[PDB]
Amino acid sequence: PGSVVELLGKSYPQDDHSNLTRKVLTRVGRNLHNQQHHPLWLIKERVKEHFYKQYVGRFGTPLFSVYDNLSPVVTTWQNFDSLLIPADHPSRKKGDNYYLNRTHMLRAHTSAHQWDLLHAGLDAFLVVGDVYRRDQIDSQHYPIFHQLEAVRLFSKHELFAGIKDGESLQLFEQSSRSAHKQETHTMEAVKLVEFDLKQTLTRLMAHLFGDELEIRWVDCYFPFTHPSFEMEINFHGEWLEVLGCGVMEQQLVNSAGAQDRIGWAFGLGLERLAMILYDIPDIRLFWCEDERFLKQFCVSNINQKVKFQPLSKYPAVINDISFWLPSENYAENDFYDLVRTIGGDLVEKVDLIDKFVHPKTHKTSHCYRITYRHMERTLSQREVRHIHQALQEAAVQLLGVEGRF
Repeated sequence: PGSVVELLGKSYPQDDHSNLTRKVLTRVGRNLHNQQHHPLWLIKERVKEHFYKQYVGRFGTPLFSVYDNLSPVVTTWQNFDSLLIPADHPSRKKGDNYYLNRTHMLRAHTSAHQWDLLHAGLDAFLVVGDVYRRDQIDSQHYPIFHQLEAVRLFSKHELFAGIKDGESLQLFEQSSRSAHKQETHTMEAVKLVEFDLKQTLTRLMAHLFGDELEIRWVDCYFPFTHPSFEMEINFHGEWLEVLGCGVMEQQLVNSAGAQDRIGWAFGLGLERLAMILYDIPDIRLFWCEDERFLKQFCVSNINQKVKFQPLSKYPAVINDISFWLPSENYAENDFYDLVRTIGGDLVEKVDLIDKFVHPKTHKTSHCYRITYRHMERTLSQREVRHIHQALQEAAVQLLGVEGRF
C-alpha cells in the first residue's frame, strides 16, 4: 500500500485499481519453471522435447519457438482486450487479479502473450511462465502458478495440401456462427484445425503419461477461441480438467496481422499436470525447499520416469475466526491475502462456513474455518495460537472488521 510500486527494476504509479501485496513481490522472479530439476521445469522440458521431435520427424510439422522468460508484468490490454474479453467480464474484477494499477498487471494467464507473438509474425510457439490470480485457499489453489501456452497457424494451402482438389477449398466464408464454428470460417477448415488440435494434444499426453491415460473432451466457452474445449483426465476416480483450447477467434488473429491464417491455441496448467503425473498431493509442495521433495526430481535425463514417494501427512490444527464485515466495504479475497501473508504456507485451507446479517446493527457476519497444516512437520498448538491471534488482530486493523470471535 503506497503511491509507487517498484517491480523488477520498473516503477508504477498507484491508483484505485492497485492491490499488489508484498508477499506476491517475494515470488515474482522466482521462475520455478526455469529451475533445473524442479518438477515444473521437468514437465516443461518434456513438452519441449515432444514438439522438437515432432518437428524433426514429420515434414508437415512447424518449429515451435519457445518463450519461457517473458516478464509477467503486462498491460490490461495484453491480458484482456487483445483476447476479446469484454469490459464487464467477471474475470476482470479487482478481487480476482493483481493489478499494479488500471493499466498494468501481473498476467493472469500465458494467453496474455498470444497477440504480441502473433504480431511478430510467428506461426508456431510456446509460452511458459508464472501467472497470478487472487483466489480461494486450498490444496489445489495458489496465488502463483504456471501455464504453458501453444499457438499454431495454418495457411490455406498448408491445411488442404493432402486433399486432391484442395486448392478449390477455402479457409473463410461469410456464414453464421454456430456451436461448431465462427461466422467467417468454413466447416472444412474448422474440422481439420480441430482434428489437428486434438491429435496434437492427445500425442502430447501420450508422450507425458503413456497410453494408459483416460482422457475426454468437454465442449466449453472462451472469448478468444471458438469452438473451444477443455481436456479432462480421469485421475483417482475423478474427471479433472487440465487444459483449455480451441480454434483462435479470427478477429484476434486478423488484428495481429495474420489475416491469411487460421489457428489453434491451448493453455495447460503445469501444476495440475504435475500433480497428476507425479501424484503430488498439495500445491504448496512446489514452493518448499525440502529435499525429501526436491531430491526426488534430480533425474539423469528428462525421460527417466520419476517415482514420487509422497511425504508423511502431518496433523492439522483447526481454528475459527469470526468477525463483522465493515459497513459496505469488503471482499472475501481480501481476507484470503491477509491469511496468505500472516499464515503463509502453514495454512492448508480457509472455508467460509457461515454468514448472516444482524437485524439491529445491519452488519454482516463472516465465520471462516482455517486449517493449519505444515507440509514438512507437525504444528504445535502453541505456534498456531500465535499465528491465529496475529491474523485476528490484523484483520481488525487492516480490513476494518469487528472482532466477533
